[PDB]
Amino acid sequence: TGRPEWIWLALGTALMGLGTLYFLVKGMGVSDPDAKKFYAITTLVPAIAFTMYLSMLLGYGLTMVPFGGEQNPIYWARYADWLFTTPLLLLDLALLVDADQGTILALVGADGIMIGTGLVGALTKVYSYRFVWWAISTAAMLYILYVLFFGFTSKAESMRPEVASTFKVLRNVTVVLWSAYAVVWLIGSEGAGIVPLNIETLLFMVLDVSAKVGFGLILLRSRAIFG
Ligand SMILES: *C/C=C(C)/C=C/C=C(C)/C=C/C1=C(C)CCCC1(C)C
Repeated sequence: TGRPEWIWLALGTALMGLGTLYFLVKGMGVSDPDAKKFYAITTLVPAIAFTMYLSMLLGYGLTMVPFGGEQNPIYWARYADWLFTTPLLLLDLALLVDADQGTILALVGADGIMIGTGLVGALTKVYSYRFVWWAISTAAMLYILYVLFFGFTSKAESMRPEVASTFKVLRNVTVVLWSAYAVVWLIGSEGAGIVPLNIETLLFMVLDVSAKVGFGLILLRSRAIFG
């Protein structure tokens, strides 16, 4: 086929792979029980993204959804990636501040709704309703971010400065990157169709890679992961 966005898919596949092996290698040398935990979670994140990026590079995870009088290309493999990578990222953050089980369950549950309605909206055939689903998905995301900013940050204050300061950064990178996803979707292929697919794929790989390998590098190179 040779679609305009393949080069960005090939670049995302590459970055996720390198980041995966590096974390995997760095993670299996570590003996600390707790550090091992964070390593297993942070390595798995780019591993899942890598395979999904690879699948898309190879022509899977794409479907034509009709609406707006057009046959629109929707990369659904993206939601198969995020369904597992986003809750894992939330988990990494919850383990850092010693979040309570109740908080985690609700964060992952909220996360499940976000991706679910997100995909339903990306698949919806009535244009206007695509935004209803989008809206719900976004509201779910703001809830998650609110918890991370008001809840978590508060509990990270019962931690050492080193741990509280590693969280602030990861929390900040997450609030900026996650917010961005909602806007890309809205003005992109799933939404208004203002931004072309090739550029949209570029925006998504930059957010995906920053949010996984970027996040992982910051987290795994810190000593706050030690028990
Ligand atoms: C590695 C992937 C990460 C960190 C992905 C984060 C993805 C989001 C925060 C996605 C959010 C979305 C919305 C707020 C609404 C519309 C649909 C989504 C799923 C693109």
